[PDB]
Amino acid sequence: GVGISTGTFNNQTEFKFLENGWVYITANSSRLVHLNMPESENYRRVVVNNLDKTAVNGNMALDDTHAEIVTPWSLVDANAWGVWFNPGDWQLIVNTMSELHLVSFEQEIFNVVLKTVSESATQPPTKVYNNDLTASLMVALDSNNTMPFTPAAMRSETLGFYPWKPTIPTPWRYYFQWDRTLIPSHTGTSGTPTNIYHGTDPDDVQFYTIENSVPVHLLRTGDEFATGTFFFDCKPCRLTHTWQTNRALGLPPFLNSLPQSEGGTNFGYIGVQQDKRRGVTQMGNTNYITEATIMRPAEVGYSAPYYSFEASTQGPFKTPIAAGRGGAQTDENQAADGDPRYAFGRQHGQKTTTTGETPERFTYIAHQDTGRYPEGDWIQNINFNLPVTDDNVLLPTDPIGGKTGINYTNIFNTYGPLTALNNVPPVYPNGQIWDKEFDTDLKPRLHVNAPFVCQNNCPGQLFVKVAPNLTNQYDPDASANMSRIVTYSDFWWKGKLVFKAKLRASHTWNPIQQMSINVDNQFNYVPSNIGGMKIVYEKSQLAPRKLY
Amino acid sequence: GVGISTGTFNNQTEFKFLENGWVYITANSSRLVHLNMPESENYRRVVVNNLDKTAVNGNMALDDTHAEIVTPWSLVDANAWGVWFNPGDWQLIVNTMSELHLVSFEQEIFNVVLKTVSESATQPPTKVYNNDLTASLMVALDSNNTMPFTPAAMRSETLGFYPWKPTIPTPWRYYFQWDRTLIPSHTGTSGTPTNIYHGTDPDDVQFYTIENSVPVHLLRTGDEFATGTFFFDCKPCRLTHTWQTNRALGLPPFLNSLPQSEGGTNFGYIGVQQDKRRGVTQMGNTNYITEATIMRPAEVGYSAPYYSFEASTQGPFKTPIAAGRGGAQTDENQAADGDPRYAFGRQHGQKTTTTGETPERFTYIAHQDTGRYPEGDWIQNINFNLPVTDDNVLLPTDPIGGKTGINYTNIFNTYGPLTALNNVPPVYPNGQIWDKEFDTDLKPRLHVNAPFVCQNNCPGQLFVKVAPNLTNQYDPDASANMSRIVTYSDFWWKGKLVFKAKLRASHTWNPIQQMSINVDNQFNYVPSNIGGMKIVYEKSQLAPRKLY
Amino acid sequence: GVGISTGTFNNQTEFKFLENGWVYITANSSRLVHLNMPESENYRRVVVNNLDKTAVNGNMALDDTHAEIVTPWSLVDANAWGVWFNPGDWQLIVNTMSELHLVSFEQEIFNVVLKTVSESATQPPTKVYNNDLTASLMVALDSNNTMPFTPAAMRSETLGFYPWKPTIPTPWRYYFQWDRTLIPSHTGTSGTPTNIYHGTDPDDVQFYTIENSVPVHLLRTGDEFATGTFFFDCKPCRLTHTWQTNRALGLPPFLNSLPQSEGGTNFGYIGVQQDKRRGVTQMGNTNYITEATIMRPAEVGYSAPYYSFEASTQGPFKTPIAAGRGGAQTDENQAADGDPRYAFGRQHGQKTTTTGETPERFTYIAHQDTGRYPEGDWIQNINFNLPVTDDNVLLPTDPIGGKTGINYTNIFNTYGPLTALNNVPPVYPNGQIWDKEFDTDLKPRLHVNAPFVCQNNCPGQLFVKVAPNLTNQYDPDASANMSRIVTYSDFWWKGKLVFKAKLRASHTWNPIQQMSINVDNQFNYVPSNIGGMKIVYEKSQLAPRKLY
Repeated sequence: GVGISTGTFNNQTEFKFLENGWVYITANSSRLVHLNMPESENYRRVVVNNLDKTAVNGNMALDDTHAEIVTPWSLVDANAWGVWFNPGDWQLIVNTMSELHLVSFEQEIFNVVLKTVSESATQPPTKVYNNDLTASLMVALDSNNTMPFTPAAMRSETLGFYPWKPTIPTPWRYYFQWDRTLIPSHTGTSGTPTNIYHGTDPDDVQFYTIENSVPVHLLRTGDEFATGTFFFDCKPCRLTHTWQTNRALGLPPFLNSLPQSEGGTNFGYIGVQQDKRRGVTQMGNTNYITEATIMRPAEVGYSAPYYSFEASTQGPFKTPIAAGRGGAQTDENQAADGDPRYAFGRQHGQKTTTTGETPERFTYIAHQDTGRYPEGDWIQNINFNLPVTDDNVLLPTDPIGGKTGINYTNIFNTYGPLTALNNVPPVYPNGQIWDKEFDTDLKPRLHVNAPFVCQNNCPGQLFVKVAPNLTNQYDPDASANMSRIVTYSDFWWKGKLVFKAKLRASHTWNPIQQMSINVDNQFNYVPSNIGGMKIVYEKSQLAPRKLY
Repeated sequence: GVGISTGTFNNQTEFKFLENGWVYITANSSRLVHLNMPESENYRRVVVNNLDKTAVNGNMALDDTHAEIVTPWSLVDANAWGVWFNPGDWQLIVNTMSELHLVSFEQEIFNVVLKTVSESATQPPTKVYNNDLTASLMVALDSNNTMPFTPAAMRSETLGFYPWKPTIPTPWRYYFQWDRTLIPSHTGTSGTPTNIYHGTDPDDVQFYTIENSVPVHLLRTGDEFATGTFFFDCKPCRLTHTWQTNRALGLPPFLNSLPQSEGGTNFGYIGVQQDKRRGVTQMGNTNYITEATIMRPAEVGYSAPYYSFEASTQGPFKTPIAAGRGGAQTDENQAADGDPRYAFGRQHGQKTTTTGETPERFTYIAHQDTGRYPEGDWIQNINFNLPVTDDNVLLPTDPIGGKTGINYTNIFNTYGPLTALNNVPPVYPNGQIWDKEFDTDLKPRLHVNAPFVCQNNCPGQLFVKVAPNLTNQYDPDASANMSRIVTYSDFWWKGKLVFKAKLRASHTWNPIQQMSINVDNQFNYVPSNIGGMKIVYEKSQLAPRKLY
Repeated sequence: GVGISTGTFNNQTEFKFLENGWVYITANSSRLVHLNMPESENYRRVVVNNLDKTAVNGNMALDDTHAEIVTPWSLVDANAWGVWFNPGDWQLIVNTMSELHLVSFEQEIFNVVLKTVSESATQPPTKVYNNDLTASLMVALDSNNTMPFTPAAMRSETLGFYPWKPTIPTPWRYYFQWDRTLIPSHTGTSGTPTNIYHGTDPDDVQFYTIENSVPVHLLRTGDEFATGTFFFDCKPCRLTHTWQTNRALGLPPFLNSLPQSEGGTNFGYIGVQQDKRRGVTQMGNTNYITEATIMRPAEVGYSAPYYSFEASTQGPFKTPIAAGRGGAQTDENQAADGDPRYAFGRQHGQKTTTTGETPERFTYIAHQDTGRYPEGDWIQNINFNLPVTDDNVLLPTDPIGGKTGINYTNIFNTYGPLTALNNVPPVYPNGQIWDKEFDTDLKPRLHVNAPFVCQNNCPGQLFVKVAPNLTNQYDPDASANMSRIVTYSDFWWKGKLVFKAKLRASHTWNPIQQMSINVDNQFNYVPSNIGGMKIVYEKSQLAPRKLY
């Protein structure tokens, strides 16, 4: 009731060691959640069209045009690593574990409190906060997944990552179908390229409402709500990275001459003339057997067009790629297409005492060597007469379509039946944990935003909303917006995310990479003298594994 | 208690598919209901007499004279289609179902909240809202149907049609017997026609009070009330329309000459001289057998006097008719007597963001072809000498009583033992669902306001009222009206209306009419950019069925 | 508790038809009851002495001198017909029933609410009402009848007669013994007649307190109280009236000459000389046998001194009489001694919208013909020489004691062993229902105020009082009256009064008197256009019955 708590705070992470090197990881997360009443009680169909930006020739990548339904509901999303693990737990997992299985998820709301605000007309303004013991919090669990799936991690709008910091839900909204055409252009393009919002296709209209699709629980201060346990059906997530490219697959050539002294220039030598060597190649018209030409079982990674923008009914979108760029591990400045860039605020890692709306950002450079170095690619004539002449080779420095800044690698695609690739690594703390699989007939082989993909279903989205607190003058048949008592709710959210992981084994003489605190990064993991906190991103696939 | 909810919000519509093509439709509807304390705590016997309007000769149709008992109670009425089905559900029903059975109805009130208003005498006015945890809401269910039946759909005063929009009950009142005489007149009528309110007949006086007839429950904030399930006993409602008139019944004539080429003017021909044909007619003194004169099994539809006003003890009233006008399906402007016209506000379909008290209106044009085209009627002498001469035929253009604007069709009635007709179609969203059968010895064959008629009884009306919240200065022996604390209540209403329907079958080569979203009507079914909503009317008897 | 109701409102009257023409009448009555805290918390012994009025010679009938204990308690009295039956129920009972048995009575208090008033010192006065959730209502049921019996109907201070109108209890007080002498006088009396309040006789002192005699329940807002069912032990009450006087008892004389034609003056004739007739008389010295002198079995009714005032220890009081005056049925203006006169306010029948403290009044004229017509009495000498001479007869026009306005009928008493009389009829709505029998050794044969007399005991009186709500400055050892928080209570009272009645039978060819609505009285039974209500008195012994 009014004076009785309905739940307990718990933010402990439990590691229970099972038999045969398996560990049962239970991540308990609890948060105080602050919820204001919605700006409006009505659903809105809102169109955004930043014509001012895209009207500048060459700015088509800046398109924000879309249509969305703005709802009075708020989304409680815990689908991000930082919600469940602090840096120490993450270190333990990524240093001691080799693979991760997502097992189950459950959440509850308890200790609901609803308050009203009265602001007097006194010349020196003043306001008072009073409990509304009979007011209700509306809670809806879309366990059947009737609503569109809108994971908040993509917008950095999940629950906060600090147990001792109150957090907020995010106002819920979803895309509403629209037709939009945007012809690309460049600086110096003559005229005005077609840039039009065409409207909505009636056959694609889907207006969803929570009230018509999901049972809604009314929670007074003495009530609680528990979702029950949901069990996942996902593939395991590897906590190791592969390093072998095509060049490091299989038996190396036999070295007939080995170095006799230590030193930088004391190389070995194969010792057999290149066109007199033994082995197998797929180049049926040459006798050269080299590390570049020797047959490999398949292809590790693939080349794809990079910063290619494809257009469909709704306008242009960047073509996604599975893996990051090669060479970024050596030079951070070379991080580009395929290296996810995260931008987030003070709830999710940015130093909490900073000021301004400029977000904290980082580009994740995965340890896996499955990318491409397009500056090193080339195409040459089938005749394969070496050394190749200018007319018989296409180089990455050769312009395509007359454009000095575009080469064939920009439009190149080597994905095929022989392609082998890995799933995206977890991105702590801002990365998404699980994602919903598409309801297309043919499904993608992976998702680029989360390591765990929901093959059949994963937990229903949790929606909350302050129930309307009407004054005595309400008139439903009037055009003016409803008159409401200013009401807001604080409730406690507790979730339990269960993983299963395998303890790693030492396979090599040498030690392996391990996440460690050091003098440089020390102060990223403790509060500042004024309580300021931050959570820096951490890599997750530290240890290597042999691909082949 | 104070901090514990007593019910759950549910506005889902469930379709459970039974065996053999039958579907169990459960319509769950939930609403937040706002109730102010009554203007007065006393019953009033009020007489209305718009003598100013009817005193103008020729305005007798504008009579509003009547007597009613105004009660302090409010009526919670959910008897309208829009309360239970959104447009998508209605589309599913009317496109996939052939008939509809009304099964059961139940409703409950929960999460009662009562608040008081205190408005200070401060020069800048201010008011505060406080919970009255010990105040009560008075709830009475007239399960025995002791009270007069006053369905709110007729006045467009049912609960609103939007789950996310708070709604209100309607102040309850009922007719009180009166005698009234109004002699009709026209412009140019000499003198003042008798226009008098005669009073009340003592033998017809019926003063009903809720307190003396119905048990009254007092609900505090921790209490709830459930009516229990009521099971209906009504006839099924068809979701198909008949198109066959008398002219399309039975075996057509045999065509002895069929067209040889496609084209507009390539007609067939019966090929037998009209007075030499074989068949049966009811015209015993003629040898002509034509499509107009051939015997048909019975009569589909009937002609009735239209815009005829009959007078009784209480004054004039329009004579109702079962079916709409013929030709309205081709031309909307020809919709007249028999085509119900609905007028409603922003709770019940009118664009919620509109301003002013002008209501939204529509005339329902049913798909069934059971009406009459009076311009096509005629009467001719029994001698039946063709071509008929002027003196031997009465045409719709012949004046009656010397009035150029009145013809015999205005006073014509062809209802008889051979008449066949259909029940009124459901009118979504504003149409009434069920209605109470009259307690006369001889009962009408149908009602024009609802498809489902209550043969024995249907659910008792639900009445609510804020219990009087007295100040300390109450004096019952004083003439002044009672001094009350300004109190109002918000409670949640939930109802469950159960139907049973039969899935339609395809009987013909061709497809049939189906309700569909399209480019024209698209934006009638989604919110506006400022949250404005509307519910446009939908037809219900789309698919055809053969009458004979 | 605070948010949970403890009872249900019910004002229904149930007629359950038993076997053999008996009906079980259950009168349910419910009221909202408003109770202010007592003016003082102490008992007071107060003496009233309107010496100014009685000091005028000839005004002794206006004596109001008495002594009473004024208590801080309030009395909840439902002992009046109007509390239990509306006019329709009363019509049903008095038209269809022949006798009435009082069976049982029970009552309860529920949904208690206590509030405090805070009135600010702001220059524009303002006051606020707040629930005192911990305050208590003190409720005492004197089931043992230890307290004096003070039926409120005598002062028109019972609960109100309208279910939808809040009512109040009456401040409780009871008589305290006193000695008082008032010598009667007339206009023109010389000197000052003795008019003295003598004080109190110590041997007759009885100071009663609720606290010392009755267990007291403390009800907080979440508590209720039920008296339990009390079963009465009273005689049945007839709903028929007798019409036969002594003149209509037994065998009429045989008419030897019957009229031969219809007409006003066609009388029958006994046809036997009066002193030659056969029969029996109690006049042993006369041969005249007439309708006036023939022996009758006994005497119906009796003559008593009228407007006689007897004096005892406490001063003069009117001598009560069992039956009303003869001839009042023909002329209302002749209603006098024995015809009870009721005066009441707007809670109990007076038009609720009237203004001023002038009460509504009516004189009840019973249908029974058991009274006397003193103008028709006479006394004559035993010699009985007819026609009687002046000296041998005492006429009602003969002065007694030399007073032209006083005759022997004013001091006449014919009550004796032969007297037969009826119980007083019920007086709807203001009449008392039951009354407590005196605790004298010899008990009266009836009471004039109620038809049902309590032979052993009838339900204990119900007392309520707002418990003292003290401020922080209370000092019990100070002479000043206690400082209390202004507190008041609203509670719901529900009672159930059970009767048993016998359905009437038709004994005669002719129909009988029946209460009916008509054009004249129509508007006495329905609310006015501003909600004004009234309850007019109704007669109860409509149907006749044969006495002998």
